[PDB]
Order: sequence, then C-alpha cells, then structure tokens
Amino acid sequence: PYVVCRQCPEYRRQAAQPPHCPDYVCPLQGSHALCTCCFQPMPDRRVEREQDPRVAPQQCAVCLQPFCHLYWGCTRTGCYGCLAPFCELNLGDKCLDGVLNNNSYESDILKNYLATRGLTWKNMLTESLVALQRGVFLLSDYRVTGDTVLCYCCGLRSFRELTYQYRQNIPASELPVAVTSRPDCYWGRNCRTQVKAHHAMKFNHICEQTRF
Ligand SMILES: [Zn+2]
Ligand SMILES: [Zn+2]
Ligand SMILES: [Zn+2]
Ligand SMILES: [Zn+2]
Ligand SMILES: [Zn+2]
Repeated sequence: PYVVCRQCPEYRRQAAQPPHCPDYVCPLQGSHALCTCCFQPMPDRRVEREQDPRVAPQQCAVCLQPFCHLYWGCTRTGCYGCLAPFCELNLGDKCLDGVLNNNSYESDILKNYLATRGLTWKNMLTESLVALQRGVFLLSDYRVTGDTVLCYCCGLRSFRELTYQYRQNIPASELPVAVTSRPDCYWGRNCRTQVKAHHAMKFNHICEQTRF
C-alpha cells in the first residue's frame, strides 16, 4: 500500500493517486505504522530506538501497540494525549465517571468524598502511586510504575485498580452514614447486578465475594 505521512519526502506525496473529481525524513527502505489512536501513519522507528534511546517512544510498554503522541503529537477528538509516562497521563475530565466497578453510584460517592476535601483525580493518583511504589497498593499489570510509558486505555485500566484501593482505604467515619449503612453485596466488587441503579444504591459493592 502506498503510504504518505507527515515526514514523507515531497516526491512521495506528488506520486500518490490523485483525488476523484465530481526534522526526520522517511527513507526508501523504512516502513510506517498506524497510530492505534488516530489511525494516521507515522514512520516505524521502534527497531532503531532499541539501540538509540534518543528516538521518542512510539508504543505502549504494556500492550505494545503503536501510538504517535510522544513522537510528534497526536490529534483527535477524544484523544487527551494518548501516550505518556503513567504519572503524567491525561485521563480526561470524566475519568471518575464509573471509575469504581463501572458503578455510577459507587463512583459518585468517591467524587463527593474528593470534592468535599477539594481533591482532584490527579491528587488521588499521586497518592495512589506513592502506595504502589511502597508495595502497599497492587496492580494486575504488576510491573507498571508511575514512570512506565503507557497508553490511555492501559493507564485507565490501572487507574481503576488504584482508585478502587484508594476508596477501600477511606475510613467509614469519613463517609456519609447513608453510605456506610448499606449492607455488603454477597457477590462483592464483581457483582453483575450493580449496573442496575436500585441494586447499586441498596448494597455496598466496595467489598470482596463472600465465600465461607
Ligand atoms: Zn512517512
Ligand atoms: Zn497500552
Ligand atoms: Zn496518533
Ligand atoms: Zn491519540
Ligand atoms: Zn450486588
């Protein structure tokens, strides 16, 4: 497939098939990869970077998919900045929405707790990443640190896990009594019924599956 990117030489551009009517420059033997976020081609320089750390990262260290943001700036509605060190990743203004269990009721409780104290999601992440570094909080992607260069989706996935642990560690005395009065759901954080508003309001889902 003929491909022309931001950094392709002019001669390449003028040789593409024409439309229908009613510092780096790409070498001949080089290749292109499509940004997983914006679908636009960029020169694929990952192999080069392996022995030259001077080349900007072009992939998420967690899912290994390519993203163009650190390399030359990605633009798309819905794109907040799709590749970054985790501690600096832009998760968007709505990242607290459904952050706990995809459960708006549980999530609103956390939003209220943070807003009451004038805290932002950023403050919560910073505190959570301190705990992560001490080994007090844990991640499924267990090798991720605040310094890992990762994408929006992988960062968000870990932010949900850190946030759940942050929530877990809030003393009951610091939450409204209407929150703490609710009995634990037998099925815990993975309950499938908590997507229904009534069930979500009735039971606490910040807990684990009941076993014995
Ligand atoms: Zn190119
Ligand atoms: Zn990723
Ligand atoms: Zn992009
Ligand atoms: Zn992007
Ligand atoms: Zn439940």
